[PDB]
Amino acid sequence: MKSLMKPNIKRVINATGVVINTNLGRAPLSKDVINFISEIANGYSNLEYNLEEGKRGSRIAHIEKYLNELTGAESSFVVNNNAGAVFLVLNTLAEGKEVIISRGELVEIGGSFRIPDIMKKSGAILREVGTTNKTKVSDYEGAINQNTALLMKVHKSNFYMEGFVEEVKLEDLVKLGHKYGIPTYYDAGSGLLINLKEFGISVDEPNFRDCISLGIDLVSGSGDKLLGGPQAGIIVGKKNLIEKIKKNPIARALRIDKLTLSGLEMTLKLYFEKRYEDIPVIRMLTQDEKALRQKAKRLEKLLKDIPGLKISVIKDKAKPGGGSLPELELPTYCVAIRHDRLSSQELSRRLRLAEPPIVCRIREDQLLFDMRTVFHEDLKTIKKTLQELLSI
Amino acid sequence: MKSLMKPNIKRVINATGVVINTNLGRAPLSKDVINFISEIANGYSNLEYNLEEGKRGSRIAHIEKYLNELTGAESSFVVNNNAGAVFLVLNTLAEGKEVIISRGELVEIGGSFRIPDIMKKSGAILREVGTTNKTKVSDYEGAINQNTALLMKVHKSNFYMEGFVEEVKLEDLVKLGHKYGIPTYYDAGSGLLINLKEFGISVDEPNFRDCISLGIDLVSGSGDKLLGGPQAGIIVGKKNLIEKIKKNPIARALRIDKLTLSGLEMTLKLYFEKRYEDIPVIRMLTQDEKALRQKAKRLEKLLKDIPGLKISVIKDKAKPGGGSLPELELPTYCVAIRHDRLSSQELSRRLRLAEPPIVCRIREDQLLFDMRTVFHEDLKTIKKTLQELLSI
Amino acid sequence: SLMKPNIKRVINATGVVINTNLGRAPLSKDVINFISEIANGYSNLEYNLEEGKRGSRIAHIEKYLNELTGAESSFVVNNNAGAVFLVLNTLAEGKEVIISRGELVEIGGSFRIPDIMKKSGAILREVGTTNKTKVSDYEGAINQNTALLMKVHKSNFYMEGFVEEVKLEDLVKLGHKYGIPTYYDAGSGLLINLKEFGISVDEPNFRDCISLGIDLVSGSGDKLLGGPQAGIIVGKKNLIEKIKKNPIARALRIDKLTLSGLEMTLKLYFEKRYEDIPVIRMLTQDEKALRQKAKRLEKLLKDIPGLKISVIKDKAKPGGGSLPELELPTYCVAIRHDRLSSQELSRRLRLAEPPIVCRIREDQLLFDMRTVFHEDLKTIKKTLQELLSI
Ligand SMILES: [K+]
Ligand SMILES: [K+]
Repeated sequence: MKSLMKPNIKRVINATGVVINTNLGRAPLSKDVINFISEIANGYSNLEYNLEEGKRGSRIAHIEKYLNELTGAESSFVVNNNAGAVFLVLNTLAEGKEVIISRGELVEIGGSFRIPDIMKKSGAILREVGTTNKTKVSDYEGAINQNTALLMKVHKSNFYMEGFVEEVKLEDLVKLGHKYGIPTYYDAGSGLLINLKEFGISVDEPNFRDCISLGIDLVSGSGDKLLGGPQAGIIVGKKNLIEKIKKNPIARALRIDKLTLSGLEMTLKLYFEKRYEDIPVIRMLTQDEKALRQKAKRLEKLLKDIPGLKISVIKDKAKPGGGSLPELELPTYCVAIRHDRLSSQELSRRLRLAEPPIVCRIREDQLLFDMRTVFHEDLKTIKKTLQELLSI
Repeated sequence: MKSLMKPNIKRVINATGVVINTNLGRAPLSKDVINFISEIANGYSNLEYNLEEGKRGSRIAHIEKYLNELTGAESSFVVNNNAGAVFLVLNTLAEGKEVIISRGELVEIGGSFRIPDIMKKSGAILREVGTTNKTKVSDYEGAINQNTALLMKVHKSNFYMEGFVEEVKLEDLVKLGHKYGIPTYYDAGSGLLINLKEFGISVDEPNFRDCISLGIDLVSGSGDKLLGGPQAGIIVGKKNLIEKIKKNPIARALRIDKLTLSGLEMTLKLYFEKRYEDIPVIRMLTQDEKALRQKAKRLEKLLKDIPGLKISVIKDKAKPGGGSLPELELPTYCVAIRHDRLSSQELSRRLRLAEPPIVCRIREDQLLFDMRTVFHEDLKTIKKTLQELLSI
Repeated sequence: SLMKPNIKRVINATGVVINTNLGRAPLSKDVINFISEIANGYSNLEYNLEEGKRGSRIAHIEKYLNELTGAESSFVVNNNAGAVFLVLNTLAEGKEVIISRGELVEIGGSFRIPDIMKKSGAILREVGTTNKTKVSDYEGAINQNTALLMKVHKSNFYMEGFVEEVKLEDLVKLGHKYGIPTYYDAGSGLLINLKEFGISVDEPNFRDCISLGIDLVSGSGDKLLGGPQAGIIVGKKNLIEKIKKNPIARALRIDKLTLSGLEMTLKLYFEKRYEDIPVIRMLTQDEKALRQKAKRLEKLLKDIPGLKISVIKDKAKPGGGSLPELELPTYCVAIRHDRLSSQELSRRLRLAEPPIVCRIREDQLLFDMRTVFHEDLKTIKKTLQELLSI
């Protein structure tokens, strides 16, 4: 067409202050990682080749070692996404047999992924216990039978519940699973690699290393979330299970590509090297209450001149994680702006059609810019784009 | 581990002359493409955001307008890999129902992908017809029944047969398909986008545009083969079928990643722009017989001075496509070497262990460098590595 | 401990108006004297003075219900639990009932939707996800056996994040299209719109939900209705009659007390005396009226030795059983003591005569004033000094 002249996929300025943003492409990547991906993809590589033996070799093989070490699992595996990892795990272990799960955990993440729908297409039988808000242990145990193949737990990533609510301590499931000799599978989904409380964020958000040490047979999660990697189905646990999973032919359709594989490796390397500030998602969530102010007012300083603009700086409690930490509320600083000639709604609309475009949160005709998600070289382009729409 | 300090994924000089090489990571990507991927991954984007509506939209969206226009198909879709495409098509259309395909088309490509084995895990019931070598139309038709959902043909990318062999022309399948009101599915696999004869290579190799205007209902293929794109399952055909496929839960687990999607988009943009020289595979396969020599002797000029080196330049016919054009042979220029002090075999193993490493063809204790697969900036790297090993 | 009653009056300093543990809605003294009068001797419980013969007890109430909800008819059983059980078992025995996966709730310890729907004899057809449920989920599960389209309201909890819910509007449409009836378990027993009282919320009520075309609606008496314990059902005549006719309805029959109390509560409603029903008063109390009451307490506690007293402004949640989402501004009277830890102070406050139940944060004992009566205060002081200074 003539709308195919210029690419439809384009870089976007996130002013929503939502670190994990489903709509905006989730975790962005460090320039360190990306030059590595670029480097790998510019020409040929050792992808499925073992240079030592001069023959073809497993492409997953290196990535695994990282995960095995960082996380502590017996073994591991990686596929296209977590969605597939779930599907793969189910289809491999639970075909035609029962899978027990809480009525509180049967979740739709995104538009196209529904636990029960994919479990059906998985060829597994869903056995749902407890209630929406509350689920005891007696619920999981009571549903065990000759045909129970799997005890599964899903972590509610994109919503939370408050009020009267009960949940089952993972410790309990694993106890149950030993008693009846049923394996425990945990879709964590955020793919948090290590404990959050290390970095100054106080939350009960589960991770690989810790859940592994709990005794959960299998755990999966996304690469592109709290792990701040490329899109990836990350699976870790007991050797005999992973081996069974790898053996499944479906795993071939779910096989990760050169780019993600490399970008992932690099991401993992950073983790071993303990370079947390070099993965953008972690950085953005661990930023200092003052740093946000410092970056907030530097924008106001660039916005005062423009005609017709009332600018304020506010301090607010907002939720920072969209896809990963729904309960989390953190203090941050937003630059609020209002215009005489135009409503905020017509202002956000124009901000979306800009080049480059800018997406911002909105509260009662107060256009807001959360600085948690804003880069330093974004400021310059924000000003330039604000003056071009109104000073045209 | 000790070797975890450094990534195992490293760029590899390809001296094999094998453009599509499974072990070397299939298609390399043009710099223009990688920059766009880079650009996109650097920060937040419109991946799952529709800027015009200011709400979530699908990622697949951006690409499809391109595929449509280029292929001539009614609509299209993209998934992780062609393996997934095949799997997704079968599960979507053929679950619990019979699929007819030739006994000569039931392929294993690579180590992990087997048509019969995937199709079984597909949930689709394999109706095999005809013989390995010979398969007539009557074979196809004869096996049609109330339970026949699908008429499938797979292209034999990785092998061929000689002697007494017969096959069904596609026109015919389409005909049979109209007759019984059953849909025709063709896995090309090589995902060649357009006609090869335009580029000076005379082969009957199938492509999307052509196979669509023959009246095939669904066609799939890999992105990183003869399309020269990133790893992707590429599916094009009738709207009603695509819709059905899209709506499959499993499609979510087959969803392509941010990187490929963007890389893909750029790949297509170049195609639309008819800028073929900028797509590394095509260039490599269209290179002038003369250009080869020009690059070949340019390396020799660099190797004369190095001690103990017997350098020659030879003309040969070797097979350039690894995973796509198995019967094809093309004229090419290898720069062959031998050393008095070292055996070529000990030379090749050292070459594999270099930084960056070098994979080459061996013939009769003579080292060959096929120039078809060799970049201009590799030469300098070659020279520097040869002298560092030999003259040290 | 048979030598004195195990049940006792209790001072709620929790600031939670609907409180499961503390007895839910307290009753207006107007109401309670009416209950008293009736129960003092014989009455026209099941008797028609005009015709000189037997007549039904639920009679008295239902005129009231029908008018205030606008429904064709109504019925009242022991508690909403039974109401739900009764409706399901009457309408859906052996048949399928469609319900969102988000609405299958445990309210309290002993009441679970799926469990009771099981023992109901109804067949549970669950659709959608925990977080999200669309219309197509509901529609798609409709078949020859589908007896009932059921929505349950999440009273004792809520969800935030990515959430999707089915407009009641849409359900009633669905139910007309396939000619299935729609059953809404509100649970809170909100009778009329909240935004009339200055509370801005989408909280569903009988009147509003009846006018939407829901065939049946149930709720508890002792929640946002501020009445005694009661299963309250309103809707279509055909359906109420089927229900009243269930022989189980007779096991779920309300008593003379709750009947009496309930009728008087309703009188109040028709007479538009909202301020005379504790629960509504307590949630509609003015932000300064809480200070005014908070600092009148302080003034009583200054003299007592060893007490550090302050007065704070906070955002807490007022409804325990009914409005789980609602945070409202309120004033707490906070207190510390040098000798005793807050923890040990709390435990002593609960062993008091009369006892006192209060919130706790970080070694700062709090009294929320939202749930405390004027005559409570004198008794607070009198009991604080008797513990600390004994
Ligand atoms: K991928
Ligand atoms: K009763």
